[PDB]
Amino acid sequence: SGAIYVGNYRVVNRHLATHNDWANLVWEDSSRDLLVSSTTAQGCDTIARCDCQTGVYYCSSRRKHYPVSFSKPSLIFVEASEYYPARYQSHLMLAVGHSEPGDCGGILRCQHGVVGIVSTGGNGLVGFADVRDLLWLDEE
Ligand SMILES: Cc1noc(C)c1C[C@@H](C)C(=O)N(C)C
Ligand SMILES: [Zn+2]
Repeated sequence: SGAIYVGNYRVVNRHLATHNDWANLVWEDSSRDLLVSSTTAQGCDTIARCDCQTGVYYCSSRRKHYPVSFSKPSLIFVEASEYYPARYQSHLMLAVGHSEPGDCGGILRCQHGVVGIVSTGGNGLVGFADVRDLLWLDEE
């Protein structure tokens, strides 16, 4: 589990979005595994605006933050997980590391701020849903 809290937005994995998220929906994209809802209180996070390929991510199933190198966001085939069938996921970055289903929502961060959240795992990789192209998160 986990979210990004930027401005008056809450960014979550689409598959973990709550009824309250859907009732306060700003934007959602199944192909990216992302959903954004509106918040009453302002959040503590800053979104990275950059093309970094190194950062640190939180792994809940290890209680640890790991430094990783990761691929630029692309269209990637993802094998079946407990929460999605085998399918293409867009705007996905991969790194070598540990990820189980419950690790979804852990932040990946670089020197510029939050890059994305954990969205995929298995076979020794961790996949992250990018948010650095969602420039509208920084206003309004
Ligand atoms: C799909 C997809 N996933 O992440 C990105 C980025 C895209 C959309 C578009 C920018 C694209 O296809 N590129 C450059 C790979
Ligand atoms: Zn960066």
